[PDB]
This record gives sequence, structure tokens and C-alpha cells, in this order.
Amino acid sequence: MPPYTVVYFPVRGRCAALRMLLADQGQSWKEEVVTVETWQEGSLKASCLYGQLPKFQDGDLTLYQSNTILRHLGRTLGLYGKDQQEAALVDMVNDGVEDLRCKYISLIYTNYEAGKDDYVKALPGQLKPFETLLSQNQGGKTFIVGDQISFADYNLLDLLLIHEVLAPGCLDAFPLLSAYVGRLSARPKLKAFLASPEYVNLPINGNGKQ
Amino acid sequence: PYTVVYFPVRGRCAALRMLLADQGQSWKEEVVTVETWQEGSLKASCLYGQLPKFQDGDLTLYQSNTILRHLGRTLGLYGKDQQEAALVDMVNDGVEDLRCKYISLIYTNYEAGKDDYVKALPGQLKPFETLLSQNQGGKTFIVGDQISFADYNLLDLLLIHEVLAPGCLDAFPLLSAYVGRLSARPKLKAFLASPEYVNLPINGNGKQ
Ligand SMILES: O=C(O)c1cc(/N=N/c2ccc(S(=O)(=O)Nc3ccccn3)cc2)ccc1O
Ligand SMILES: O=C(O)c1cc(/N=N/c2ccc(S(=O)(=O)Nc3ccccn3)cc2)ccc1O
Ligand SMILES: N[C@@H](CCC(=O)N[C@@H](CS)C(=O)NCC(=O)O)C(=O)O
Ligand SMILES: N[C@@H](CCC(=O)N[C@@H](CS)C(=O)NCC(=O)O)C(=O)O
Repeated sequence: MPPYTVVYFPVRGRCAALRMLLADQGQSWKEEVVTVETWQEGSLKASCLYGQLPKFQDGDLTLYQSNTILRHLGRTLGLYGKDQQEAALVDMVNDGVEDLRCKYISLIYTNYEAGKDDYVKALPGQLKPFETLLSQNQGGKTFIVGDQISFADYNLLDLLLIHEVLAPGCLDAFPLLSAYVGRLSARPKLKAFLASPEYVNLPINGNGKQ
Repeated sequence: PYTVVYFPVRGRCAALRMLLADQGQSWKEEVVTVETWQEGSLKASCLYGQLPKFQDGDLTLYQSNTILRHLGRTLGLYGKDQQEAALVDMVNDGVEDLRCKYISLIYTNYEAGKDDYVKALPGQLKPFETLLSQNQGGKTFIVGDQISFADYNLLDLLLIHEVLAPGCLDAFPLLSAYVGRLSARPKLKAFLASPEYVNLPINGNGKQ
């Protein structure tokens, strides 16, 4: 049996990046699907530390919070930079990704209809920093930080892929980010995973908007 | 060589300053006035257009939690092993989630939402009381038996909530004892009583 178990709703949401990480790294994991019915029952919610999913288990280590899970996997699987300097930069990129993810989630669940236009207008300004980080690292030819993949790469890749669905062509103005997405999307295991029913047949968000 | 660039408020820099002080580290403060910020040049050079900005030698960092993790990693305040490091991260993310709600209240709707906020508070503080009860009965730190960067961040969050809602920790025996115990550490105690800390407002709009 797999030592990894991810407990989540049947959506990609905040679990898309860690699933891409596990798949690309050749790890096995078990998915425990939580239906809205089961969640509204109350018992599972009450046992979750902050009353929220995802919940992750590595052996008998139970974790909550998507970024804690990413950092844990980054640390145990060696996807956290080659030294402390790179680890700090990997963290800085991930926090940036998380900041934009929060705005995206707010749009999707709070005011999709009304704020989608303003959101898409401000997007270039939000994506520029990542284009800049990439240009400073070997000319954007490898990963977001250093010359080895890190957990921040999977998180950034997911953020870019869901924005391409929200605003098709938003990456056209960013040559380095565009090439980065195509390059990472082509990795053997990741490519196989992104094309699988497991990934494709899951909606991005829980309210049907994207 | 540490340098923290920030506005003249405690805000998101309070915890890292408490960390540096308690650990006996020296740092230089570069104050950014609203005037200087509105000039535009500094903002434009900041990676995500925001402060704090931190320098460790020639390593320039942005994002308060990135700075905390960096100091946690280099100063040895990140748990004794990977299992503890993951738990330290889980506590910090929880602190950051409540901090975001606090900041939203303070700057978005202080007058209208303060009552609802204070009513929901016990529910938000319970998880930390529970974490503490599971660690040697709440007698040491939030994770393990050594202090971590999450302790300083949680301490700051609890101290600013006591200012917002005096007595909110009365219902939480472990959190109450935890605050008093950490607040009594020699260097931290000296720092929390200094002009450098005391004479700085908590937030930029005067609300607290
Ligand atoms: O950050 C987040 O991930 C975030 C997520 C939020 N909600 N997620 C949800 C909400 C409802 C469900 S659900 O299981 O009831 N319904 C579903 C499940 C699968 C596909 C479509 N709908 C699944 C996920 C709501 C606010 C947020 O900030
Ligand atoms: O997360 C945050 O830190 C956060 C911070 C925010 N604003 N911070 C500010 C805003 C204005 C200033 S300021 O330099 O113009 N004014 C000041 C400075 C010192 C004391 C009182 N006011 C200083 C900090 C606004 C929204 C946020 O979400
Ligand atoms: N900060 C947490 C947030 C997790 C979160 O928002 N979970 C949502 C779904 S993705 C949830 O559990 N919603 C149910 C609820 O809060 O009632 C993380 O990064 O994992
Ligand atoms: N996620 C960042 C947020 C930083 C932030 O919100 N900075 C605010 C003040 S603390 C800022 O620079 N505001 C000026 C602006 O954005 O115009 C962090 O944790 O440091």
C-alpha cells in the first residue's frame, strides 16, 4: 500500500500541484474522495485541524495546508534547491504563486461575473515578476530557481495552466513563461498524468467556474 | 549583514524583529516613509511591488514568511527533523491565514466587522490551543522542545489580538501561559519594552 494518502474534494483545486509533483516524481499515492455530502455531515470537518481540506498522510504523519504539504514533499524528495540560498528563493517564488492563487480563488468564488474583466486586465502586471525571475535564471532555459526542479515549479505551472483556461492567450506576451509551460508540460510522467482521466475529468474548481 | 526595509509600523515585520532580537542578532532598519513609497522608484524595484524587503549579505528577499523561513533555516529554528519542520510549517500557515483575516478587518472594514470578527475569534484560536495541548501538555513551544520561527509569528498574532479584543485569551489556559512564558525570555522581554518596538504603531491606518 502507498505511504501517501491525499484526502480532498473531487476537484483539482489546491491539490493539482502536489498531484503533479507526486506523478512526475514517480510516487504512488491513494486518493480519498470527500463528497459534499460527507463534508456537510460535520464529523470529518471537526477532525481537521483548521476545519479544512486537503488532509495528507505520509505514514502516520498527518498534515493540513496545501503549501505545508508541498514543502514537506519538497524537503523529503529533494525538490527544495541545492542550498539555503536557493531554498529561500524557492520559498519566495511559492509565496508569490500563493498570493496570486488567493486572488484567483476570490474571483472564482466571490465575484466571477462582475470582476473577471478587471482581473484579466491586471493579469499582465501579476505575471511579470515570474517572467523576470525566469529571465534572471540562465535566461529562462531551465526551472524557476536553479538548474533542478523544485516544488515551486509544479505550483507555478498549475497557476499558469489555470490562468490560460480563465484568460486564453494571457501568456502570449511572456515568451519565457510560455516556453517554460511547454517545456515542463512535456516531461514524460507529467505529460502522461496531465492527459489522464484522473486529471482531465476533474473540474478545476468546486463551483463549475473557470 | 541583516537589513530590513519597511514602513514605520510593526505590521508584518514584528515577528522577524522579535526573532532577530531574541536570537541576539544585529540588523539595520531602513525606514520607508509614505512619501518615499509614493515616489514610485522603490516600489518598482520590489519583486512583487511590496515591502518588506530583506537583505542577508547580497541575498535580497521579499515576502515576510520567506524571510521567517530563511532565518528559521539559517539560525536553526525549524524543528529538529523533517517531521517537526513540516509541523512548524503547518502552524505558520495557520497563523498566516488568521493574520490575513485580521489585516482585512483592520484595513477593509474595521468599524462594521469588528463585532463579528471578535465573535468568531474563539473558533480561530482553538486550533493553536489544541496543538499546544498535544505537545508535552503545552509546557514548551508550539512544536517540539526548542523554539522555532512559528513561535515568534504566533506570539505576535496573539499579542495583537489581545490589543484588538482584550481578554480573548482568557478562555485559553495553554495559549495564555504560552504568551506569558515567551514574553519573559530575557532578550525578547527587553525588546518588547524598547522604544524601537513600543513607539511604532501596529498598523498603518492607526486602527488596532
Ligand atoms: O482555496 C481554495 O481551494 C478554496 C476552495 C473553495 N471551495 N472548494 C470547494 C467547494 C465545494 C466542493 S464540492 O465537493 O461540494 N463540489 C464539487 C466537487 C467536484 C466538482 C464540482 N463540485 C469542492 C471544493 C472555496 C474557497 C477557497 O478559498
Ligand atoms: O498584509 C499587509 O501587511 C498589508 C499592509 C497594508 N498596508 N500597510 C501600510 C500602509 C501605509 C503605511 S504608511 O507608511 O503610509 N503610514 C504609516 C507609517 C507608520 C505608522 C502609521 N502610518 C504603512 C503600512 C495594507 C494591506 C495589507 O494587506
Ligand atoms: N490555507 C489552506 C486552505 C484550504 C481550503 O481553503 N480548503 C477549502 C477547500 S480547497 C475547504 O476545506 N473548504 C471547506 C470549508 O472551509 O468549510 C490551504 O492552503 O490548504
Ligand atoms: N505576501 C507579502 C505581502 C506584503 C504586503 O502586503 N506589503 C504591504 C505592506 S506590509 C505593501 O507593501 N503595501 C504597499 C503596496 O502594495 O502598494 C508578505 O507577506 O510580505
